[PDB]
Amino acid sequence: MDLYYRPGSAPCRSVLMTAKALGVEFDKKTIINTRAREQFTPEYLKINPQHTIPTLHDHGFALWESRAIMVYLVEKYGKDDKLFPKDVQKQALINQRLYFDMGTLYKSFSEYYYPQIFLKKPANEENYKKIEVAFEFLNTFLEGQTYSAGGDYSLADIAFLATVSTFDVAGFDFKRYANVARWYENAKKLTPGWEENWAGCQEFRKYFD
Amino acid sequence: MDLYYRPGSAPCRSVLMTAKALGVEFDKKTIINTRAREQFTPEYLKINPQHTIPTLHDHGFALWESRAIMVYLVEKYGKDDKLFPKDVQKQALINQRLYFDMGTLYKSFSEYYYPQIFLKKPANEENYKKIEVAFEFLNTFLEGQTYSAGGDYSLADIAFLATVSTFDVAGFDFKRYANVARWYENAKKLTPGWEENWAGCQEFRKYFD
Ligand SMILES: N[C@@H](CCC(=O)N[C@@H](CS)C(=O)NCC(=O)O)C(=O)O
Ligand SMILES: N[C@@H](CCC(=O)N[C@@H](CS)C(=O)NCC(=O)O)C(=O)O
Repeated sequence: MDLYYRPGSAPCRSVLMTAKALGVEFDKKTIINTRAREQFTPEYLKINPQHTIPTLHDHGFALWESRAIMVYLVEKYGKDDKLFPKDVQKQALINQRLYFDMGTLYKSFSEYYYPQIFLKKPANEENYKKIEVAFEFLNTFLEGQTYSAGGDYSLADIAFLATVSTFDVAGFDFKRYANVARWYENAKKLTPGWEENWAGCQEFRKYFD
Repeated sequence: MDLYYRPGSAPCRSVLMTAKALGVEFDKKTIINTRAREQFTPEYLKINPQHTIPTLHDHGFALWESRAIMVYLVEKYGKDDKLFPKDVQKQALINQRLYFDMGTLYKSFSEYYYPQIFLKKPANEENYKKIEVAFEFLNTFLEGQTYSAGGDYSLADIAFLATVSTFDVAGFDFKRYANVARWYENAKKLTPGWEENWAGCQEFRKYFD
């Protein structure tokens, strides 16, 4: 399979960490230059008409949305289902956390930072408050819990690691969210794809310089 | 099980349509008054600390995020898996469309309309353009396709019906998106929960008056 991605991109990094966790290798890895509008070529649009990254191309099957890709990888290539168990309630909790990561947590990241880094607009107080609301919820989810979505490390932890590490490299101070801070330091240690993720975070950090 | 919801709410309506499709009855249905901040009671926060609707409470298991609830209902209570097949590639396509519905399509709805209806702010041109971008993508997804996420009617069609019907009742003109318009008229006919959804849309419409 071919992965179309950028190393700096959080949704790409969640996919990369998942592949590492599963021992999956991508036979082709292609960095898409979005500045050069490489995602708008007729060839790319034929694979993914939404012209987004990450995009996976697996023997004529095309897939996008990072969190859809993460579940697909576990279901198709996982030697076990530990990261996304077949148990309906376990899966549902992980799914809720994945939608939270997209719709609340990472959404707060992009809505606060993207206008500054890409449109040179001033920092917005209301958008910052939404980050804080999102971290408060995550901090609550993690109260008395080692992992973010059940008794075991799961896809939710990978997704949150990609997002929270982006906040980290952006300089968002989350020290006061004690459960988040504790979860984060622990999860790093359990994630074989952590180096690669943090290296990508360093690439993303260039947008601030 | 108990459903906490509002009839006007699109993510609630997607859950309601799913229950109808599956022949699922909720033993308790509770309308949450969000104006009266009923979601902030200690009792509600104990079930769902994110204080959102829809929330499902199923024998001590609490679940939120509409699209997580939709999959949970099919997996736990479905007499078959037609709406969310076990096939890994079929599921992945439906999952991508569900994330699209949350992160692109319904996101464009709330970001354009909510500031007007709730904060009395003026209509924003950039936010309207994002609606159009989202409908263009959906129109492309539907090119030569009867349904939105595979050869059969699925959870993706239910999710999109909840979202597109909200656009409809809000007065967003999507006639020019020929595939969307065609898909919409057809999908209504195949959806046993359509009346209830459209009735909820009428309740939501009161925010414009
Ligand atoms: N919700 C998507 C987000 C993907 C996304 O918006 N990727 C960005 C880069 S971080 C992108 O492809 N932008 C280029 C474009 O849309 O044309 C996911 O989780 O995969
Ligand atoms: N992404 C969520 C959205 C749920 C949501 O934001 N619901 C609104 C009503 S439409 C709500 O509970 N607002 C009250 C609050 O958050 O306090 C889903 O799909 O279920």
